Amino acid sequence: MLLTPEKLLEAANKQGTVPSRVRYQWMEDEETGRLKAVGYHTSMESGRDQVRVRLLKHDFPNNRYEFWEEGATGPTILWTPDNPGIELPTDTAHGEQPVIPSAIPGLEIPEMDDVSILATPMPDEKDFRDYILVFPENAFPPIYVYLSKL
Repeated sequence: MLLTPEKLLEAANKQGTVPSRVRYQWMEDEETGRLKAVGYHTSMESGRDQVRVRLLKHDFPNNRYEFWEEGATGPTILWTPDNPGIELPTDTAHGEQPVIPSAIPGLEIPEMDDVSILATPMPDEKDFRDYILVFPENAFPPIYVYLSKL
């Protein structure tokens, strides 16, 4: 099977997930508050290789695409075709990279550039806040994004 736009849409429509050999996170230094982007090689054995897939909603009145996290009282992630790019109404960190088109399940996310991959034990899911955002009519290619802790 291939992770085509149709398959990704199948996952997004049901708030599902897709495997990924690598996941990223914004690690925090409890002594300065400074953040650092780091990635990890996930293990199928582990079960922490799944990444949430979500469909972006088009907000025409605001000429933007938006995603609302669960229980949010306002948009969490925005994407305006005028810039474009990932933007948040908050001052939280975010990194992103387009997903590899119709790739083998688990290899759809290219390894971020200039982002070290640590060989440490897999962090708790609680410390991960990533998503694969899918656009409605594929007006834009699916994109993987990892945000700093809320």
